[PDB]
Amino acid sequence: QDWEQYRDRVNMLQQERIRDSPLLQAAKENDLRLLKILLLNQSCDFQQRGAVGETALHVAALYDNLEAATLLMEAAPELAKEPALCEPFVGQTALHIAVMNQNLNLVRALLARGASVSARATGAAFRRSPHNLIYYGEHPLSFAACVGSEEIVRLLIEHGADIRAQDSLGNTVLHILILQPNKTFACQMYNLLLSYDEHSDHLQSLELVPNHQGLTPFKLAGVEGNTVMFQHLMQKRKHVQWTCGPLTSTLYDLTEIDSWGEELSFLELVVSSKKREARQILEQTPVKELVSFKWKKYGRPYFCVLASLYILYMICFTTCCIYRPLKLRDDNRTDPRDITILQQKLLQEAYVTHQDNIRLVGELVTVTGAVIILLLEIPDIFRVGASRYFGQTILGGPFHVIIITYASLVLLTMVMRLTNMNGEVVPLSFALVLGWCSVMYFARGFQMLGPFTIMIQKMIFGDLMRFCWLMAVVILGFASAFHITFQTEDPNNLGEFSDYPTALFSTFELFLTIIDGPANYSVDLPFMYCITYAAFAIIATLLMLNLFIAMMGDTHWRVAQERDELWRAQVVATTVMLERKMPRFLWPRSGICGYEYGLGDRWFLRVENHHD
Amino acid sequence: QDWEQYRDRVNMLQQERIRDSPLLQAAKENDLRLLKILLLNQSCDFQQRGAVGETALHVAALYDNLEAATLLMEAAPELAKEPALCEPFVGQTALHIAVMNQNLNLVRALLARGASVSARATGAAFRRSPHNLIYYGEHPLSFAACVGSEEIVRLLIEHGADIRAQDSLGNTVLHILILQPNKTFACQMYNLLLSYDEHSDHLQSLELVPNHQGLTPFKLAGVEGNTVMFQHLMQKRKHVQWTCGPLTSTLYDLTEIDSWGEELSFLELVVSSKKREARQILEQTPVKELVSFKWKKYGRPYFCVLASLYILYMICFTTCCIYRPLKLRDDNRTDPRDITILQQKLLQEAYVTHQDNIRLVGELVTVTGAVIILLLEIPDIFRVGASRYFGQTILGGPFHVIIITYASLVLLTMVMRLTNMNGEVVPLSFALVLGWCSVMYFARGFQMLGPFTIMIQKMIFGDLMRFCWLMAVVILGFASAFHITFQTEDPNNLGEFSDYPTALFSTFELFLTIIDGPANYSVDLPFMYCITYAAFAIIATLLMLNLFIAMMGDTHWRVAQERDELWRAQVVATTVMLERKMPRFLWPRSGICGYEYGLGDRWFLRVENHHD
Repeated sequence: QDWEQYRDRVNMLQQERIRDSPLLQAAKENDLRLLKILLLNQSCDFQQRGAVGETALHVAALYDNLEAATLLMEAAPELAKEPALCEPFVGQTALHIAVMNQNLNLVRALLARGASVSARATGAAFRRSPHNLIYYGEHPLSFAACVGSEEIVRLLIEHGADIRAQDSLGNTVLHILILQPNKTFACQMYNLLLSYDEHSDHLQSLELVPNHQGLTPFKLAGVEGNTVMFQHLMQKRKHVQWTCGPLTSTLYDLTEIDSWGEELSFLELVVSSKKREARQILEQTPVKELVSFKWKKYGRPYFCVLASLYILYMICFTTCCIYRPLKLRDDNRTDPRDITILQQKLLQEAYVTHQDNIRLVGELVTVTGAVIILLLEIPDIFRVGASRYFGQTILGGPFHVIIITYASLVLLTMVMRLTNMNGEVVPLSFALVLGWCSVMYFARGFQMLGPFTIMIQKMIFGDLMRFCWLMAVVILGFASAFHITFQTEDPNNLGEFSDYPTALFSTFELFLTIIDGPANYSVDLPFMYCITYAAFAIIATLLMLNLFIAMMGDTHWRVAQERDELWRAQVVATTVMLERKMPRFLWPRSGICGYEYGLGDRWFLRVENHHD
Repeated sequence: QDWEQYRDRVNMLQQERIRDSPLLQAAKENDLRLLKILLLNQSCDFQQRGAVGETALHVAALYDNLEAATLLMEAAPELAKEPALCEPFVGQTALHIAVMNQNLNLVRALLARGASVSARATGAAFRRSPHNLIYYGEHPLSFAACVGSEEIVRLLIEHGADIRAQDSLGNTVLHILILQPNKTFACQMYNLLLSYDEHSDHLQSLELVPNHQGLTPFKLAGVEGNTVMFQHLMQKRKHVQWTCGPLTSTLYDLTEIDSWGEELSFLELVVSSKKREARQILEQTPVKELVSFKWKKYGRPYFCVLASLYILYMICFTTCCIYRPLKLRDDNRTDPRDITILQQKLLQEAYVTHQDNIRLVGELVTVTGAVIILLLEIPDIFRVGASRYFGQTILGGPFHVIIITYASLVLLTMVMRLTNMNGEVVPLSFALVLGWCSVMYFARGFQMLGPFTIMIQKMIFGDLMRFCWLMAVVILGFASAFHITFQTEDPNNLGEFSDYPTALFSTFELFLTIIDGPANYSVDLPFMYCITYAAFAIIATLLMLNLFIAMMGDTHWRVAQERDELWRAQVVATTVMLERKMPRFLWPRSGICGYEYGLGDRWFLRVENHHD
């Protein structure tokens, strides 16, 4: 059974146990005269509870029932200190429900009886999951902040709600307010929750408090892509120096944005976030002015020096493939089997030569330039986690599949050499088409080339390989039918389909109109051919090819804002990649320091504005 | 004569007979002094009636004439009990007209004289037809509900209007309110017509009353696509269990939506509806949450198990086509007629062999896997009606034309075998291109492949075969003209047009630039060729091919909301198809039952909401 069906059994078995007992019946129905009578003559022992394990008070708080609840607490005093007991509702007190329904008079009535305001609702239906429509945390202060009920919030603070409290994820009440969809009402709640944090310096204050995955709520607003709360959290960390007319020289703090950190860099988490909304933090005014300084001053020359060291690396690898030790075919084995074209095989003659030692010091460049690649990718596998790292298409993406499989095939050819293995062309041909299609990684400068190579990377994953599947259906229907009409025939005349692997290959080529129509006019092709070929030509190159241009040319102007927004986020991911790797003998820390211009020890960035 | 012109003769001959008699003249003109005089001295016998057969009262009610009507009823008492008599206006009383014009004081004056409120207007102009701008039913209560006149409605109820009455289609007054274009004013009328239905249990109440085609008005609102009345009819059949903050766990009844029925399944009628608006019932909140549970829990694994049994079926059919009994050409008949390519013919050697018995148990799979297909399509022909079933493109569509013509051609080849008929390639080549283009049916999972194969199915019916017709015009103009310039010439040099069926085929190929331009440079082609070929190349592959991409690439982004909405409705039609076919040892009934969680015997679906 699914967990979705398992909780539907629970949320309906609760409704059976309400109807079975007349106490929980009248609790949700607010029958005052029944409760004044049912609690006199041997008032029932309240171990009789619901199916989840809740009292009559959790039922009478699940519905807006003040008078039904106060008559429960006067007769039975010990109900507000009682949690629900089922496994997806652990610890949900009556206070956790009265807060959610914004029932003002009930929370006053629960807290005056001494309800625990620090009870954790550790149920499996309260945790953050894609099949839970809310994530409001565990504590009732975290429930009050997320329903936007500011009167319940400060009512809890007056009775001892701890704003520094963390739930099973470690999310404080500020982490949870960022995760809410109602973004514009969480900035007003964030201002309210700081003014009751007069207490200071216990653990880096209320805001810089980390998660269990290390995310401070400033750093979480970048991962989540909460640009509304991001600008709110920046108001504390900017200084307006002067206003000379329409100009405004504001001075951002750039301490929690910039890494001087070890591995929890803020800009690493934004660009590598799975959330789609996170690519808008990279356009916010202390960040956009920062990563445009890192890129243009340092990142763009260091990426173009390093792009031409890789073009010179591949142009050194082809010439050591072109020049390769091929002898002269020392056999008469081509005299049998006249269908064989082949000539010279391979050599173990890197030594007895003059111009194969020029080649040898160009093969040692490619061997010790593809072990360099493996020493720059494999320690970057284990940092991200090997599954996120190959699928981002911002954070490198499927150019690390290519650059590892390139450099693997250069090292296979090294083992194809030195052991005199024959089929050395087979990793050389794959390394050449992958080593050059890895030069296309370095279009991540180059606004000219930038968004165009994302569209290649996007039309190859969505739009080509949904056309590819219904190519294979068509070029197996016809390829297997062209093989049947010419199985009868003589393959010296029109031998395009002489074999079943070649009938698949000739029809795939015919599907793209590269190979011409198989036609010999000095002989009589079978009449079944021109019927199948009339049908093929209409399906293949009227319909299926030109509809592919429509799929291609329609889903292209859809992704026009989105292929260009994804390139601006791909330049940021390139800069952040680069500043990890190349040492600091290179990039001095961004922004102007603060102990020379003595006000602090922080590293500020100056931005001047213009009031339109 | 058309019926449109025949009723225009009627609606104008009525206007002649008004002008001829001075009584019906002054009835529509409201001349009070004439009617007080024309009814004294031998008041005219009112068998004198109009051309339709109406009295002066139906004329004086067709126009808003109170005082002209009351002077008719005082002098002639017996006029309100008199119907119109022409064949497209049968039974239309004066009450059927005064109700339509919302004439409040006239309906009070007719009913006080004892007008029949249960008269059926059985005219041929009142029936539901595409050339009738209204369908308001037969009874005057059905006329009052459709003009939105709530005061006339309850005035009829006080005098004995039967809300359970049915017209010649069997439509009750609730069936007719769903068929109205004025949808938002029929929900207010539907609330009014239930409160005068206090009487209960005569025939499953007012709402569940069936049509003559079996449609209850709940089930009719799904066929018609009346999503406004669909949500109104669902308010009676949902239970709101609890509201935990923004959550709402409502509990839908799922009795009239789900089939536990025989053949009148609600979701069958929605997806197979000819109405375009019906595909929006599949996005309404008790239905969208239901068919997404049936598909993802049961429907999607059962459709992917059954899609790979069909890929293994076709990949078993090609290998028994590739391997097929071809001998060695035992004749020297290729020594005459050197234009013949052919070699080996056919064999009756499934027996004397070792590796044709492996083929034989793979041909018996294809024979007894294409009689299975005929036993799963032919009893599904007669249920829908053989003409709707092949044209829906949601309800299978033209993948049942293909899967029947596939399985017919496998059984032809079985008769081409066992009788030693020669041309066995001719049904084998057609079965291969149809058996594989039937694998493309199973893209009805697979959101990747789903909407793309509808666009193939849509650009082949609208956009290709309107380009195909004006291909055939062009590739007959030029093919017949390329044949004429080369009829003179010698076919050993440039024999692309050596015959008139090959000139059509070479020009069709030239139209698609598959075959190259026919050009021999060692001989002088006729000068008339390069003039016709310059014209062809401009019309064929500048204009007509690239304008086809424009037709293809323009009508593609038009159908983008509509190819994707039509795939969500095609997954629902797949689920509903599947739950008929595969037995219930498989799909337990959807939704949670009701006698274990004892409140009824109905099968509820729980949906929880989130108030934004």
